[PDB]
Amino acid sequence: KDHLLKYNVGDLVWSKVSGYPWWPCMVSADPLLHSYTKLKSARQYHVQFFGDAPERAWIFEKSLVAFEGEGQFEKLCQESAKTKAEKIKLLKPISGKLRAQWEMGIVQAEEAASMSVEERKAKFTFLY
Amino acid sequence: LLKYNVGDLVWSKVSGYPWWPCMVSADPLLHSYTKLKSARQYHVQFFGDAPERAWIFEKSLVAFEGEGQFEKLCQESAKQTKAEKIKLLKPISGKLRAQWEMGIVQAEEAASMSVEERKAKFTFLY
Amino acid sequence: DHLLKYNVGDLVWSKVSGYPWWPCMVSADPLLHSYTKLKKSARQYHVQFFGDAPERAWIFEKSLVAFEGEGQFEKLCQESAKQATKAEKIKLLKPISGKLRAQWEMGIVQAEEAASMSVEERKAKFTFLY
Amino acid sequence: LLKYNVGDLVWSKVSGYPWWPCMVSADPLLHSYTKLKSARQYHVQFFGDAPERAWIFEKSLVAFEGEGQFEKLCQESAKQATKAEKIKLLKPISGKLRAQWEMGIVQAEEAASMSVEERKAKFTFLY
Amino acid sequence: KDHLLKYNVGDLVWSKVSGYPWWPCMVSADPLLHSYTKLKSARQYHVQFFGDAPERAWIFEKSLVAFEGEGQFEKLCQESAKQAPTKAEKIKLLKPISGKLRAQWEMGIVQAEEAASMSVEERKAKFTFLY
Amino acid sequence: HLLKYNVGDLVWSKVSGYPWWPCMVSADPLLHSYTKLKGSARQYHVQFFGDAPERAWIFEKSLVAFEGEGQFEKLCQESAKQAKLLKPISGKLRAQWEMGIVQAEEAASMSVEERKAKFTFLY
Amino acid sequence: LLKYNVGDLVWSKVSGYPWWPCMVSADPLLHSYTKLKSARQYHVQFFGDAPERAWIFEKSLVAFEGEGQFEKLCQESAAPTKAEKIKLLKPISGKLRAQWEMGIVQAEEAASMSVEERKAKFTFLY
Amino acid sequence: DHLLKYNVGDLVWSKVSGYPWWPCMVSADPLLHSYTKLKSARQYHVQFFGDAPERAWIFEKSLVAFEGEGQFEKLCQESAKQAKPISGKLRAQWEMGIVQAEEAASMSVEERKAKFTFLY
Ligand SMILES: O=C1COc2cc(C(=O)N(Cc3cccs3)C3CC3)ccc2N1
Ligand SMILES: O=C1COc2cc(C(=O)N(Cc3cccs3)C3CC3)ccc2N1
Ligand SMILES: O=C1COc2cc(C(=O)N(Cc3cccs3)C3CC3)ccc2N1
Ligand SMILES: O=C1COc2cc(C(=O)N(Cc3cccs3)C3CC3)ccc2N1
Ligand SMILES: O=C1COc2cc(C(=O)N(Cc3cccs3)C3CC3)ccc2N1
Ligand SMILES: O=C1COc2cc(C(=O)N(Cc3cccs3)C3CC3)ccc2N1
Ligand SMILES: O=C1COc2cc(C(=O)N(Cc3cccs3)C3CC3)ccc2N1
Ligand SMILES: O=C1COc2cc(C(=O)N(Cc3cccs3)C3CC3)ccc2N1
Repeated sequence: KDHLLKYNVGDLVWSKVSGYPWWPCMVSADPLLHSYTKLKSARQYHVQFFGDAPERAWIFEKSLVAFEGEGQFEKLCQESAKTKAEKIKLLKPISGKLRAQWEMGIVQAEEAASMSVEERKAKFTFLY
Repeated sequence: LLKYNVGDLVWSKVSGYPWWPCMVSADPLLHSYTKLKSARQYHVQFFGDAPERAWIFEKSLVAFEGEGQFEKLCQESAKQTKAEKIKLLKPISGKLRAQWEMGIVQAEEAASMSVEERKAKFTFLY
Repeated sequence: DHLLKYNVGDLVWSKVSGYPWWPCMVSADPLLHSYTKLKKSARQYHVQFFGDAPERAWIFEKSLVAFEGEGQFEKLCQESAKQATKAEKIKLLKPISGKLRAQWEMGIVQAEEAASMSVEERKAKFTFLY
Repeated sequence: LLKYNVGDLVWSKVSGYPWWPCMVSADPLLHSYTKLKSARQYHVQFFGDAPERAWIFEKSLVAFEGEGQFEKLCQESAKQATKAEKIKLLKPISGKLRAQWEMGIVQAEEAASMSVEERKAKFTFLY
Repeated sequence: KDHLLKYNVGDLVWSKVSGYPWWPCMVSADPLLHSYTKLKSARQYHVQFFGDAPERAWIFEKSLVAFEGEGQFEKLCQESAKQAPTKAEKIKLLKPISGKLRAQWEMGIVQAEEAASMSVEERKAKFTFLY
Repeated sequence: HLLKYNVGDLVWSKVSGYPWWPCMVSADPLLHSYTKLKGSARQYHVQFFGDAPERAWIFEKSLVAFEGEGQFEKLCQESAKQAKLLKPISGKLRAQWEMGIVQAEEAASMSVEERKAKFTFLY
Repeated sequence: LLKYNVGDLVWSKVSGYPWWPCMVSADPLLHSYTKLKSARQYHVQFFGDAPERAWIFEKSLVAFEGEGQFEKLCQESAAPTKAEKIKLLKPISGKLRAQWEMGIVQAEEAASMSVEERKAKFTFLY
Repeated sequence: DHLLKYNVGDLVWSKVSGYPWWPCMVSADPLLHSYTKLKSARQYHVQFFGDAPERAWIFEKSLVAFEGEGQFEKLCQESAKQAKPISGKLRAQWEMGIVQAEEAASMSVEERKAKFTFLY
């Protein structure tokens, strides 16, 4: 039973990886391990990072926030900012290649959000 | 409120072919798994070493439990044209028998799994 | 391009001897990169056959009809049968079965979804990779 | 009544990169080639041996004619730029990036010698 | 663990499928199920059919013969025709292959003989068909 | 210097039950050779041109250098005299044969190096 | 008489990287899994979501039992150079920590399998 | 083709600014289908050998016929006089290239084209 977890396959989330901005993702099954959640005492979910160069990872629930839209990003940065060096880095706006790919991810996540979970699973699940 | 959902294992009947082990899946292009053609259809994937897919009517689908169902499925389809009946009861041979067998082995391995895991393992890429 | 009857992305029905009128999309040859040619004296267009098992060919304009929807198929069969050899007519009127019926149906579903789209969007969604 | 269409060859400017030869294309997933963010963007593919793609603002696009435009593009982007930004913009590309930029230019010039339909059939990167 | 069976992954065998000639094969793991042998009371092995259009199947041990070379094929046909109780089956079994199937059978033999000239490890790395 | 054909050469190939088909001499994707001796009698690895490409090891006796489509009629008439063969191809096979001819004629208009880079089917 | 064979799980040390979960494999082009350079090397595949491969010296390989070995591997590797030691003891972060973690998860799942099954499941396609 | 210094399948060392002399093979552009061009100065399209293959159009002046690994030391010393040993990921991939190039060198041009031409 999946009806008992906070997130399920196809759910849109923001993921935080140290040294990267909060990123638009979808919860998905590991292409090899075929699981989407696991315990490490602490729950993790397998996610896919939206964009033109897709990546994937096992991210802790503590580092996930349900995706509603782009408007959440500012508060996510301000809350994550609140190490002295880490704060100055977190508040700084993204540039170059990473800004383009982050933008590409948001466009994909917002398109995915306008869909039922089944359709977005069939359209946005990245093949590996 | 639908009889089947993505990941459900079914037997599908296509005229001129034996009842085949399948899984209900989303269409790779249309991203839907069910549609109305007044009469409901489901998109399915045919299990085997040479996978295929199709939009099959609900009337031509039966929930998959295991291989043991096949004999009754043949006998019921045969009872439901004199030439059609003799063809339906005849056991499969050669390439088709091997691929049918391969499908059953895949479907039974899929059946031993939770729906989420079987979707992640057995959904054929297109 | 604005001077030819058909262009890349246009939906057409194609007739190949021994097959039913099939839902297609005019497309560029994956290798030759042309979508129309003269065989020049007679014009041909490269088409992709819609379905779960996609195929492609260079089809003569005489064997192409602009696709509007499934409702045209009956008249296409009846007109092709009247134009046809006594054996050819009986074959043309006979309804498709098995694997071919399923794939023809799959093509129709794809063609009708493609028809509900702007040419640019349908080229980006329905052009089969080769 | 839009400035660019699918298959049009453009130069794109991405912060930290030289003006790059591109072709306007449809997003492989979203199937659109232009969108509004009040400000118009176009989906482009970056030419070269390691292809990439992005949604670039119209203000950061210039119609591609040939390699000869690049010098003026650098000099105009430098004049429009922060003292540090100008010194960086005028500096010539080297190593892997110079090779890939060169590869893109060769592809873009070969694409330019073709009718829009033929270049779409040959140079649209598969994703 | 895998030291007790007649065949192992990478072993070259001839496989008999009803309606087809004895075909050059390699024993291999199922690309999805990751097993190379199973019991159905009767043992089966997963094989890949050599040729330009590769295929795969689960074949019963009774329908497998260790591959030494092309020279075995004549005796295999001869033994198959003698074991076939049906008169029609025998005439079919002795008939030589033609067209596309003859070419692909030939292609398989060429691949199998190349594979035979290699150590098991090397032939697994070169001839295992990707799926 | 003694072989009639080399990688990239355009040939017509005859396979029993099929019309003379537009081909190109190529290396085997696995065996990496383009010619061999079966036994006494030389074979060449070829790739059949068309929208559904295939490949095979064909005997030299079943190969004829490709110049163009105009050769096909004489090839049929000569194969018929040496022997169904005279009957014209239809349906799917006629379309794919036509597709092969179009590919072979485009390949013929190119230098050997360019045609190897463009028309060698990936496997 | 070789220490490792195709399918064996090992930890590999590449200068500037943490000890990484690998599996011994045949080179996809050269079809060999071990060679001499005098000194023996093995072809390995680095486990993770972004797989890589390399020819690694036997001296830089340690048989993989599980994640619990990593701490002692770091402490033993921690190097005559003073700068090298401080770098080696420092814990991995960001993208590399995620991919290292992904590799461990894959290596531990591979370890729970018979050599034949793990070669069929975890040999990365090239 | 019989008139140029290099042809498709020939093994060469390539020099790209900021990289060590790298074991390569002359090949046709997967898109442009040419293997040499003039830019007054001749270039050849090459593929860099290794586990992560790359390709580029390199000037003839930056190419040297590949005989074996033993040439590398002199190539560095000559390139330094005209103007540090490789480590980590790059050292491994360079090593992987040498192994591939030396295997390719032991083969006839035809066979090495069929085995070592990287698909794109
Ligand atoms: O198009 C895209 C989508 O994915 C990206 C991930 C990354 C990216 O590097 N990461 C970190 C990773 C952890 C595990 C693997 S990758 C994620 C942002 C946090 C960078 C650029 C990307 N571009
Ligand atoms: O490995 C496999 C799995 O799929 C098959 C389908 C078929 C097969 O031909 N069909 C009919 C089809 C209808 C739509 C497309 S395909 C299905 C059995 C009913 C034949 C062999 C197969 N082998
Ligand atoms: O999914 C599909 C779509 O394409 C098909 C083509 C055919 C099919 O065979 N044809 C004939 C062809 C012309 C040249 C190559 S293929 C077309 C119907 C006219 C059969 C089944 C198909 N199923
Ligand atoms: O062969 C190529 C073509 O594309 C490249 C893009 C880049 C490259 O990194 N960029 C920035 C990007 C923004 C969005 C995704 S990529 C483009 C130059 C501006 C670097 C090298 C490349 N090499
Ligand atoms: O290149 C090849 C190799 O494989 C083939 C298998 C077949 C072929 O059809 N078979 C029967 C099969 C059973 C299971 C799947 S396929 C095998 C010969 C017995 C036909 C042609 C082939 N050509
Ligand atoms: O597009 C194409 C090209 O290749 C074909 C080969 C065949 C085809 O079946 N053959 C026979 C073969 C022998 C070895 C493998 S294939 C060749 C014509 C003689 C049929 C249709 C094709 N369509
Ligand atoms: O998912 C993964 C798995 O492989 C990686 C290798 C590397 C990685 O860069 N290396 C060094 C290499 C040497 C030869 C080629 S790659 C290995 C860790 C030592 C970095 C990140 C990875 N992420
Ligand atoms: O496996 C490999 C082979 O190719 C490489 C190229 C490079 C590499 O970056 N280059 C520079 C390039 C110029 C054009 C595109 S790439 C070449 C060494 C000079 C780095 C690592 C590699 N690893």
